[PDB]
Amino acid sequence: HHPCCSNPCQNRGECMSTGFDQYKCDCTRTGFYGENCTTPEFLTRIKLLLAPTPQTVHYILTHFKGVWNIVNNVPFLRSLIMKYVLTSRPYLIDSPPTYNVHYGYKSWEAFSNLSYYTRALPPVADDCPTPMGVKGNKELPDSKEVLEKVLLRREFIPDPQGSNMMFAFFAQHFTHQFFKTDHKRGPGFTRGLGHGVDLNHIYGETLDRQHKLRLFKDGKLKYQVIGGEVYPPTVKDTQVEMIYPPHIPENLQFAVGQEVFGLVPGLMMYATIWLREHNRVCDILKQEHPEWGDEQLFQTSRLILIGETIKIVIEDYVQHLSGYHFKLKFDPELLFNQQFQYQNRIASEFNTLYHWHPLLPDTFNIEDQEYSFKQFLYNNSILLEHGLTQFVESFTRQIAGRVAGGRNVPIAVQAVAKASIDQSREMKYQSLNEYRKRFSLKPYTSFEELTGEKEMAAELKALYSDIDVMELYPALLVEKPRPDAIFGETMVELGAPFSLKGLMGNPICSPQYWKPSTFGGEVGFKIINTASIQSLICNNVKGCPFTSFNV
Amino acid sequence: HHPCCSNPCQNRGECMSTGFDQYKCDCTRTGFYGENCTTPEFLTRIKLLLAPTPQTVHYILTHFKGVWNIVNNVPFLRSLIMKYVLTSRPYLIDSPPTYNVHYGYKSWEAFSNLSYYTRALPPVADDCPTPMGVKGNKELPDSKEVLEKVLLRREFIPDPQGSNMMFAFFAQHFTHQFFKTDHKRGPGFTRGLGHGVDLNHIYGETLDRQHKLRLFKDGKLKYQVIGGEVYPPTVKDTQVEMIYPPHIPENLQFAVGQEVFGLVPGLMMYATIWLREHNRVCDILKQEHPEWGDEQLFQTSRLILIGETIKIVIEDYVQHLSGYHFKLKFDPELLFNQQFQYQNRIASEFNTLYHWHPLLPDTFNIEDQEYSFKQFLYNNSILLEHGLTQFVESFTRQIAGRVAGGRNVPIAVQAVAKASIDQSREMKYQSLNEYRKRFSLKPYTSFEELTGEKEMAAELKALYSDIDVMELYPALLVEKPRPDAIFGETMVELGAPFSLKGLMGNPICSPQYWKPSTFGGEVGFKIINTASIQSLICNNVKGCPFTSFNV
Ligand code: COH
Ligand code: COH
Ligand SMILES: *[C@@H]1O[C@H](CO)[C@@H](O[C@@H]2O[C@H](CO)[C@@H](O[C@H]3O[C@H](CO)[C@@H](O)[C@H](O)[C@@H]3O)[C@H](O)[C@H]2NC(C)=O)[C@H](O)[C@H]1NC(C)=O
Ligand SMILES: *[C@@H]1O[C@H](CO)[C@@H](O[C@@H]2O[C@H](CO)[C@@H](O)[C@H](O)[C@H]2NC(C)=O)[C@H](O)[C@H]1NC(C)=O
Ligand SMILES: CCCCCCCCO[C@@H]1O[C@H](CO)[C@@H](O)[C@H](O)[C@H]1O
Ligand SMILES: *[C@@H]1O[C@H](CO)[C@@H](O)[C@H](O)[C@H]1NC(C)=O
Ligand SMILES: *[C@@H]1O[C@H](CO)[C@@H](O)[C@H](O)[C@H]1NC(C)=O
Ligand SMILES: *[C@@H]1O[C@H](CO)[C@@H](O)[C@H](O)[C@H]1NC(C)=O
Ligand SMILES: *[C@@H]1O[C@H](CO)[C@@H](O)[C@H](O)[C@H]1NC(C)=O
Repeated sequence: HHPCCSNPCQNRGECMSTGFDQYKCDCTRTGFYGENCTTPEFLTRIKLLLAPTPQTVHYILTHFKGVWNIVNNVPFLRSLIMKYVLTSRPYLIDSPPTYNVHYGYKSWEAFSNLSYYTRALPPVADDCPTPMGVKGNKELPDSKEVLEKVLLRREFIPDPQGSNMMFAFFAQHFTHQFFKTDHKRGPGFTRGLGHGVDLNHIYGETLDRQHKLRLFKDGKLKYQVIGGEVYPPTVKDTQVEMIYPPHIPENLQFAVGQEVFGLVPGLMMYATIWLREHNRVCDILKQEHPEWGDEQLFQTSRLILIGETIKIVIEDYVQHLSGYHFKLKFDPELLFNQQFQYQNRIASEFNTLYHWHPLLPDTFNIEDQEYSFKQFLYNNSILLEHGLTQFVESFTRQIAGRVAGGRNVPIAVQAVAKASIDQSREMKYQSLNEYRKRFSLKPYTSFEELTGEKEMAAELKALYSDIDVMELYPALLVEKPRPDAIFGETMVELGAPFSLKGLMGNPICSPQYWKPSTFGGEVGFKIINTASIQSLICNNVKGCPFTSFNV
Repeated sequence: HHPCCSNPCQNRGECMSTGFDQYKCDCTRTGFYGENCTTPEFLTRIKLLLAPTPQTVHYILTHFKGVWNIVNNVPFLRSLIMKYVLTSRPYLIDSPPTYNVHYGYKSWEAFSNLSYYTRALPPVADDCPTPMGVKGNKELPDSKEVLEKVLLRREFIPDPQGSNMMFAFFAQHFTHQFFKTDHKRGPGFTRGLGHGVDLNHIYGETLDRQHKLRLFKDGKLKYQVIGGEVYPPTVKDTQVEMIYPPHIPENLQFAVGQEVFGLVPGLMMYATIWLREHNRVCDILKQEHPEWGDEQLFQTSRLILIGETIKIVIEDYVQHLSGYHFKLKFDPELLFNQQFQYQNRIASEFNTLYHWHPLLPDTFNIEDQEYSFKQFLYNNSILLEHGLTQFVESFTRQIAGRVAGGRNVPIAVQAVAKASIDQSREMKYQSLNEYRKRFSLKPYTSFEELTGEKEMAAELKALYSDIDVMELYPALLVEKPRPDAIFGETMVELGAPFSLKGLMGNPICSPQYWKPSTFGGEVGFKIINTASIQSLICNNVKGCPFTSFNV
């Protein structure tokens, strides 16, 4: 079999076969050397003696409230710290990207073909004796058994951080602009050729689709008016392809950028909100530029909304997730004097870890009603019946589920959870511990260490036998969460670098774009720099209801 | 009309309309301020007093041979000097890219749509009172009249730098991998979506075309053997679409990566050489890795050949063009500690300036024959009759024409030269002096300063009236060349930043790629770092004839 099946090279050394039975490790710029890149240089010995654990840094940021409250009000000191946050792991993510599902070695095909998700770790070779390489049994445990024993929700477990349905649906809506799996090709392929925050889920992936969604007046998007309320246009009006079950009336077939957002009313809520925001900014821009035509109005509005999204994701969304007392800051200027690549390629593992199914509740509580999954799915009548105001007020109140900790995946999306496991194996993912080592984390030595618990650990032990063959996705869901937190260590240490790269890597954060002129002047620029989840709702939802990502 | 038509904003200031008759300049990070970004900051005033002129820096590099002899011999000093050259133009090139032919303002459509050539300067607005903005006459002079008076060749003017036909064909062959104009869409569109050195002119732009050219054995490309010599395969055998007149016999319809390379036997010479090189590398890699399969052998050979190209282009091709005594060096490690973006977008103006038609001779002298343009075009039988060895020996001896200095464009390519003028006007190029300021050059004050001569200057004066509305492309060809050089100032100061950006911006120059393991190990790595135009011919041409870019 392939000589690199056992993953011999440590510390991000690259493995290469030098024969049918022999491998070689490339230790270039790893800070290590030797046969397996395990012998540290003297400079490396120093760095390792002084590096604080991710648990220690998380403790500092989640304590000393009074101290951070002082820091958060000193602009110079806040910028300085946010600068460190953005640069404290400069080479975790490969940029330009390297491997994908079909290429465990670098190639021009892997680099140039945007239809692939990139890969943080190369796939396990096809001719390996065991699924994870050389360790474990001939076959991984039945994903059905893994699902039923440690993943499926018995009693509902609420998020201790108090995440609400506004947060859960925002997560779904935001991430599904760059998580668009091409199931015609396979789980390792994407339809999001932009590989980042381009707002294609609002404006459409292609120019053809964009032009069918546009009004071509005042730079605005097409819309309809139902009971005095502005909603997205219909499929019949725009000829925009949407995914709907056949029993859906044509007047309820709303057409938006993402073809699947008709699936859940929670997604149509944000789709409506963002559509209103686009047309709202067009009104502002037209007032600043009476001389501007439709095209420039539309494009500038798009850039501003891209800016608003990144602004919100960092200062409201990630801020809520982090649980830090330190106020994160969106400020591209912090990276101008730094080594940073303004480009991004979406990783397959970034998609996999973002399968936050436990976040979903048992029922969707709107106003006085408690809708089941069956009642809720593809039912935009619920949105028209209650309205955006009631949706926001209700979803702000309803708490979401805890992602880590185990046994909190709702029975409704059972097949989806099993698919995440199965497709991970299909894409030949390496084990949990390989991904932890890849992200400078210590490998788990036992299942009890992984779960911080005894019952599920024993279950996992009987299933996997070895901790070194434990899979990444199920581990993320059963991992011992941080104190009163929604996630475990692995989720954060993998998720965060992928996120900030995907946000700061946007071209509008590059120095030639980050100017008032790019956004139509100081007015358009300030729209971005003052944006929040609250203002987004206040400006576009009648009554201006209060909202947040916490209950 | 548009308020920015006069191009009021100086020093990379960005212009924006604020009313129907008012503009505003954005002087962000320009080092200037004021209404037109013309008032310099104090720190900026210092840098201006110290900055040496492009003429001065060129004088230093083309003189003091003894001082450069010492530098080239000591690797520490050579790397030090080359490091300065690679970082002398910090933000000359917008990366990520900005404008294109349809967008004179930053937009997501301009950034994400790879089918566009990007633009260093935005196009003149449609409703401007004159072709160049506000200056000049209602209409630019007739392009035929411009062509015939100052561009068309009277007597053949040989390049005083001694460039040969090996150079001229290498330039054409190499640059036509990223200069692939999509004439269906327009002159501002490209078919080279890789936007750089991907060797698509060898392997094909699309995976479909690539798979038709591949042998799928040992990683090699398909080929045929005629008279014991290795040539590319035919159109009939591969089903690869090529451009050939109907009368071309089946066996002379060679199939290569680029559809147009059958046009001239000089291009097929290099196409044949690179085809042999790929298969040669396959043989090397197969010996190193008996265990490797066809796919990995192909992909790794492609990465190696990409590296060879960049290596050769820098240390032989650009080295020749420069006329420097300093030996330019290809070493990606010199940028590892710098703020460099590993990405590229091909500029339309980079394409325009590379229309080096005057390079072409009156006849193509091979062995004892002197072929006319009519006889040379689409005639691969010439290549077979004389063979590769005679081609190299002959083209090494035949001198090419001078590009600058005026009146040296062969009448055979008359329509091509005029098309360069016409299409520049279609794409609404700004004037020569606007492009000189864009690249930190002093605007020409007269046509005599431009040509360093009186006769052509007088003809240009009558045709254009104002030096500030002189066009970019005709200026490059009539510009006063550097002393005993092939180019003028404007050609070098624009061409060099575009070239090095496209060469070093390649992903294989990034730290994660620039490793031995990427290229199959130290053996494959060495092939790149020892590559030369001489070694390319020596390894793949029978008899190993001497070759060079100078006669
Ligand atoms: C992050 C939060 C989140 C939420 C709130 C959420 C809420 C819901 C939801 C609510 C009613 C339903 C019915 C589903 C059901 C699905 N989800 Co999500 N999912 C989420 C994260 C994801 C992600 C990320 C993907 C990958 C999308 C892709 O690759 O196209 C996903 C994919 C899916 C798929 C694709 C099937 C497959 O084989 O991959 C289904 C079905 N699911 N999910
Ligand atoms: C760099 C040196 C170089 C050389 C030696 C060269 C030599 C020759 C040559 C020799 C026998 C012939 C027949 C041509 C003929 C052509 N060249 Co060039 N060309 C060169 C650089 C270019 C460039 C650059 C373009 C534009 C690329 C594009 O967009 O396709 C070009 C475009 C063309 C076109 C496109 C048609 C149009 O509408 O512009 C033709 C025809 N040509 N050229
Ligand atoms: C990159 O930009 C290209 C130029 O803008 C663009 O090509 C253009 O595509 C549009 C839509 O696909 C075509 O316009 C279409 O509009 C009518 C609607 O009334 C259709 O019915 C027509 O069939 C027509 O195709 C433009 O004709 C076309 N322009 C050119 C010069 O090709 C590309 O699609 C853009 N690329 C991406 C990936 O978006
Ligand atoms: C990116 O890679 C995919 C998968 O290799 C390519 O899709 C294949 O395209 C060929 C056409 O040459 C088809 O015959 C195959 O059926 C396709 N495979 C799949 C799984 O869809 C795709 O063409 C590549 N993209 C580019 C731009 O080359
Ligand atoms: C509290 C709801 C039951 C949780 C018990 C976890 C074990 C569930 O067990 C499984 O549940 C699936 C869906 O109910 C069924 O399709 C399977 O037949 C069943 O084996
Ligand atoms: C490297 O790892 C292999 C296991 O893959 C092991 O057999 C070998 O002893 C290791 N070498 C060193 C020097 O530790
Ligand atoms: C859709 O929601 C409405 C409430 O607005 C409800 O009356 C109806 O039964 C739902 N449809 C399904 C199929 O559950
Ligand atoms: C700016 O340029 C305009 C020409 O467009 C000129 O009239 C004006 O005086 C300039 N202003 C300054 C402050 O230089
Ligand atoms: C092609 O080249 C051959 C020499 O090999 C010459 O005899 C022939 O006339 C050429 N064809 C044309 C059409 O000029």
